[PDB]
Amino acid sequence: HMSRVQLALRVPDLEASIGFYSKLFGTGPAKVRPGYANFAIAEPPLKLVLIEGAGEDATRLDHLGVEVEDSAQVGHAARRLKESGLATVEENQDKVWVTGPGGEPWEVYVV
Ligand code: NI
Repeated sequence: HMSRVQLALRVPDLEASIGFYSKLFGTGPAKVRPGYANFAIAEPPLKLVLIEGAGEDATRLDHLGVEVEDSAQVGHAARRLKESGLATVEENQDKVWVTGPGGEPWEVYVV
């Protein structure tokens, strides 16, 4: 209906995490690859991405994002974000990246 947040977690155990999230949100993954899984959750509106970690023992934040409706929304956000003094990097618009002050990366992207 509108844009949704994208939470990408680096997880130590991809299979265990798929099963927990399937129970948390009541649905199975939309896509499953080696080392990668994703969920398109309708309520709460969310794109949850699970990325299999290499070394560490605990789940960490990999990146955050805002999944918008069409490519045109990406360009609108890109223009909005720049007029604000935020340093943006565009991929070609299909994706814009900005980084928060503590280093957390955000992508605004069309799916
Ligand atoms: Ni992503």
